[PDB]
Amino acid sequence: MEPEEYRERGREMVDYICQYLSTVRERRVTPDVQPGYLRAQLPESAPEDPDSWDSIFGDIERIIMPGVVHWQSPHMHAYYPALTSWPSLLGDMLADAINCLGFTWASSPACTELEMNVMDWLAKMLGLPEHFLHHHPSSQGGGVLQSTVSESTLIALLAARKNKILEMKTSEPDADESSLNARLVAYASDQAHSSVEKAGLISLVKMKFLPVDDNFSLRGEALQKAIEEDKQRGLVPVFVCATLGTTGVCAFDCLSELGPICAREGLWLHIDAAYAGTAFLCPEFRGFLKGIEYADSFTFNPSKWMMVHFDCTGFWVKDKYKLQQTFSVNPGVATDFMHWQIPLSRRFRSVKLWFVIRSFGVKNLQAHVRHGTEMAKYFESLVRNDPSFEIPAKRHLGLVVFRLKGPNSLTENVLKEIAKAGRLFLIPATIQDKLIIRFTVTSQFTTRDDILRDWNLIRDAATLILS
Amino acid sequence: SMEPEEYRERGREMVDYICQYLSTVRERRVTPDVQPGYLRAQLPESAPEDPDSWDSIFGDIERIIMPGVVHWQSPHMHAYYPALTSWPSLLGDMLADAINCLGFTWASSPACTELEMNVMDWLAKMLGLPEHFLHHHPSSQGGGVLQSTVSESTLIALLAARKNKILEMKTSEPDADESSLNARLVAYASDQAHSSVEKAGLISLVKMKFLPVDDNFSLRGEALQKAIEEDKQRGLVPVFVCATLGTTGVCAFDCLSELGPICAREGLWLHIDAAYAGTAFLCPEFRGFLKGIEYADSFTFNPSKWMMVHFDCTGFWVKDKYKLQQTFSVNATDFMHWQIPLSRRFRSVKLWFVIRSFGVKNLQAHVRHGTEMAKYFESLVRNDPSFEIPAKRHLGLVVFRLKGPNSLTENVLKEIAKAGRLFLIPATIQDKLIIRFTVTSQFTTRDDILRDWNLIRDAATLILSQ
Ligand SMILES: Cc1ncc(COP(=O)(O)O)c(CN[C@@H](Cc2c[nH]c[nH+]2)C(=O)O)c1O
Ligand SMILES: Cc1ncc(COP(=O)(O)O)c(CN[C@@H](Cc2c[nH]c[nH+]2)C(=O)O)c1O
Repeated sequence: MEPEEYRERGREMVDYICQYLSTVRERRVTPDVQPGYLRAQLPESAPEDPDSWDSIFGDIERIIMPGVVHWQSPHMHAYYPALTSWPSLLGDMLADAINCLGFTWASSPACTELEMNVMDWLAKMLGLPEHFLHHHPSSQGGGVLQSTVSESTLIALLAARKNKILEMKTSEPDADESSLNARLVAYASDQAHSSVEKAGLISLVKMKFLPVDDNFSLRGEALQKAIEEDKQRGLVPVFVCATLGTTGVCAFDCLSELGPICAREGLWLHIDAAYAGTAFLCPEFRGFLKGIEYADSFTFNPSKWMMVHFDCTGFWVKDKYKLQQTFSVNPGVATDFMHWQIPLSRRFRSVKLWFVIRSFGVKNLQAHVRHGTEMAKYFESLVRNDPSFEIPAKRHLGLVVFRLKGPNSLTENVLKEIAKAGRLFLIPATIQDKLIIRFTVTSQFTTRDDILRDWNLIRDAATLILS
Repeated sequence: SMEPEEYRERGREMVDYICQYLSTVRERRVTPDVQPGYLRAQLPESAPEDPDSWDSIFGDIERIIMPGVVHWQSPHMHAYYPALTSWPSLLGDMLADAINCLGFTWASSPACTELEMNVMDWLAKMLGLPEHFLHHHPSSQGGGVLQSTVSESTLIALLAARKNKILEMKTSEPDADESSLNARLVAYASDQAHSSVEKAGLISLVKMKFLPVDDNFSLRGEALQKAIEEDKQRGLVPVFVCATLGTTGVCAFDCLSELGPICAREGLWLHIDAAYAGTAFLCPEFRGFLKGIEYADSFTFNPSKWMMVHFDCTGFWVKDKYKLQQTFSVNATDFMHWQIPLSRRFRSVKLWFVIRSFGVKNLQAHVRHGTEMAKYFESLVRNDPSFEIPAKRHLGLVVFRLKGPNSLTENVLKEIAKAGRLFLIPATIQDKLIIRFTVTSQFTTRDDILRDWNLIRDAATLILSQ
């Protein structure tokens, strides 16, 4: 296409997008498709000659959207949110067009510099300690963008195990890094995200999930008791992943207790705040951040609740030297971010993050978190009022968990009945013996009418199953 | 604050600004004149409480962003390998970003998984890869997944090799620890291989040994056979070879037809890093370097280099998806088990838009033109007797230097860097300091090549009289 044609088709894609996002409630949230559905819809080989633009654009409705799960639907209530927004779209449009890479400062200074300043903005917005800021005069730390929390949590564990292997290597400089790795043990709550076990599997570091209390929170006592048992077995505690906003029921590990134990015992403390981190924009949700000063690293996803489209992960370290010795065989104004991550190439993700922060400003991002939380509090009060249902865990943010009283099958059957029309998207989880519906408030545009309408579909399905 | 009608106006503004930026990119200084830390004093120290205006945000792009940008889309960018955007790539990702679905499982958004499965089959065929790399071929146990980098794909290939080999070592030592067993393992690559190969060694705690190469910087079967015998003799267990098609430094090619049979005989995982040259395999005439590909356990290359898909977009194919998934599962296609992270985005839309918008024949004509512009550059260096060309140009990379010591070449670069009208990075084969000249932009012309050669000539004319 000529530049003149791109200006038309760009306008055409903007108008399509504005309509799509504005009218998304009218879509079936989950597609009715079977695995393998799309192959008979596409040619077996790429086209030799150009397909016309009208044909490609036509295929968006004709063959992409019928298989999409509309994550931007207010009726999406599975997993955790992943929100886009207008500013976010416009930010990536520029980055995609410059298409620079920032493996080093030199390879595109703006890509590193904007990211450094904005991660400092964001650490401040969250109430993170000063020792995570690139520009605090005493800091050894800073923030870098990653693609996922999964990888951020893997990088934290690779930094923890390399650091502690290098310490142990000075008493045993004949011992193999990999042989010393065999003694290490890492811990997390038994509520931790699968990415914590996946980091263990990738790194061949032994990973132990610890029991939790009545609020599904990991406590000081359980970490301390595990550390004592494993040390007396000759294992070397190296790492804890403390989760602020667990996937299942959005519980919070007890940082004021886990922090001191990790510092005393020499364990790298890594905070998975994937979802809940966005809440820390608001002062009144910072209670769960108590003990943050003991963390060696912290990660959360703006790409969940903060209205930046995926990919966008915040990761902070207290000690960037420990991070870089993980990733470079030889171990605060500017840096080469290739030494803070797994790959070489990295793109200009800071543009969309910057635009979102600037376009909303901090107050409206706070208002968004408070609104989302009130919509979940509203949803909760509708469940709580209906004596067929029960709430087996506390709602702290935008996630309500509930179930029909009696056997699991009643809850299974309400889920199946709702899956027939797919007017909302729900996914079952389990907490102990209990099957539960997770209800995640998602879209920044969710209203109390959306909430009531989804509650009434759930109630109509419960009425069906109970009669 | 921003409303739907504001989005529609500012989306136009951004479409117009992108079009003007890419059409006029030759007029900018490819390399910015800034020092580390320049941006901090130009930005508030804190995020704004109230919304900044769209005039201020947009204003800031030329005012404080562009002065710190390396213009990777300039025909005058000649460092690294290319990383090319294209109109159709832009339009595809606009869609993906608005839908903003995640594809960790089939179920989390079917279209994210299926369009990727089908498009990776297209791409495998366009590259002339074996049918054992296709999702939908009857005798295939393998397939293609998109990744973010060659770096991560190479790491995944090493993680799957070492996991496979450790599960096998545990048949005979069922008490030994997975990590203890990993201590015995050894992995190979060219001494020309990319830093991501050593970096995968660092991350996995797997011993890496870099082998010597021939006159043409090519890793030969004889080197690999030697290392293997010496290492087993040491009680080490060979496990992985990464062969490079298109080395970073001089765009050399490892000898696949010798390396393959050895990995197949010795049970070593053979991973192909064709990050840059992979694109040239769209053209049947460049596939001589591919010969021996039937032996590979995996292959990666970057459409995000030369094929006009904006970054990120890496193709990764495995012969054996079960080996790949055992790496990442504690035990419908769920791509979460083919990758490190959980979440993944709908990158297949931009890839499909590019392949459909250009068609194979125009992608093919882009690779040929790019190669013809490097040929033209090579013929300008070749007629000037102050310069030597110490490796063969196979594709869009030409390496050269001033004849005489390294001080001469180094000073020519230091001179060219003063105006930044083209971007060059020093590299080195052996002791010999060279200039890398990469053809980048798909809009590159004979005029652009001559203009760039003339500025390298002027800097050489100057350095040589001093
Ligand atoms: C607590 C927590 N930790 C990590 C992750 C994984 O995040 P990445 O995909 O690695 O960035 C999660 C993920 N939560 C959902 C999936 C999802 C992703 N975006 C919204 N929701 C899940 O069901 O696992 C969580 O919760
Ligand atoms: C041969 C080779 N293999 C891997 C990589 C790294 O690519 P990823 O960033 O991991 O996808 C490269 C990179 N080449 C250039 C940098 C670059 C990236 N895109 C264009 N150029 C380099 O100088 O290393 C190579 O070449």
